[PDB]
Amino acid sequence: GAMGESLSIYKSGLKNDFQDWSWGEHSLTDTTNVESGETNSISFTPKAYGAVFLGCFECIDTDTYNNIEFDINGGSSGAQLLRITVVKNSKSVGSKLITDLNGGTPIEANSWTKIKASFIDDFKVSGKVDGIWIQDIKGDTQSTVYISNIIATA
Repeated sequence: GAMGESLSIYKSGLKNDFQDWSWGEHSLTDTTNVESGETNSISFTPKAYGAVFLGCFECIDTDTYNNIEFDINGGSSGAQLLRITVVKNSKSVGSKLITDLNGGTPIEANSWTKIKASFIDDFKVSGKVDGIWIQDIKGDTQSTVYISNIIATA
């Protein structure tokens, strides 16, 4: 009813027709660091500017969902340097630093952090969005991160 809409993208596996277009090293079925109540996470070892990229052509209309959200675990080290990018019209149209999205704090090691980004507020993007990616920006290898509960929200 009046409860705002949500669209799951990954909840212990891909949902709602989203597609794995990732080019970095990752697994969609990591079972070593899972949130309570889930069975799998995406594991991602950020390196060589790889990224986890979840795609669904024009599936997210900002007239229905204001934000993109995910839970991230910083693994052994935390504090990974990552860029979160939104894709519209088959091109990247906006990016944000994960530390920025986390209020200026580097993501904590060994524990799960909610990451919220607003399409208009954070990416200055509106209309139909084709996907989101989480990209390594260090090149040099970073400790493995875990991603869970990817969801589009009003």
